[PDB]
Amino acid sequence: ASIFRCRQCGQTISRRDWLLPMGGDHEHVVFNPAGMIFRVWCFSLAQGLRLIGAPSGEFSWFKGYDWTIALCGQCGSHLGWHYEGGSQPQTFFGLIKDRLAEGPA
Ligand SMILES: [Zn+2]
Repeated sequence: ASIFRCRQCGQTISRRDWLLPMGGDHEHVVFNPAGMIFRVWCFSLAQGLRLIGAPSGEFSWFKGYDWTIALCGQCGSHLGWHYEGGSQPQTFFGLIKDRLAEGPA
């Protein structure tokens, strides 16, 4: 249980070593304006994603950061968001925990 893959197709996405405790915790539970709840895990790094559109500040869950939707680069599953435009760190990924599968490297 050391890397995270896309639950839908198996694309390699991130690693447990890359987990990032933003504000004290790598886990943040959030809702969007449609009332969907997401359990977001913050990672310093990820791969195999495809970032869509240009960054937006609207309704950002992390103060000072602008977000872009992150899809799985292989299957197009919505895996979370890439955050940028902030400070310490300038950028990071917030990935939806239950859309990943964890397993050996
Ligand atoms: Zn996928």
